[PDB]
Amino acid sequence: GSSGSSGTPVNSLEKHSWYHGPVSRSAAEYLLSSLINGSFLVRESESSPGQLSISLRYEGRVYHYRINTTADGKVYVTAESRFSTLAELVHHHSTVADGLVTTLHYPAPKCNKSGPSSG
Repeated sequence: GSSGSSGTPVNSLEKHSWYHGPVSRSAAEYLLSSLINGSFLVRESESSPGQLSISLRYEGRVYHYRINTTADGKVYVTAESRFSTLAELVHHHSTVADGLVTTLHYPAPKCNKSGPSSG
């Protein structure tokens, strides 16, 4: 038996299931171990200013995808095409790998769409 979940007053900007705010490189790899061989999460580094990365576990391996940046300010991890924003990067890919190791299907567990209010 294991229970533990209560609402907090503190405000947060981590809605997306895959998005897990700032997470230590290790934290990602480890946490992944607590999931199937088809989970993908998005961690964020502290040192570097706004440094995201998509690390999905597969066949006992963690594929890192350092999101690139264009002159303007777009994100896209591939050499076939480009994307406007991140949401589209993961959304579009979710359907087809288009280069990635696999198709982002399971971003994060206990995925919640409707939650409490906060601002």
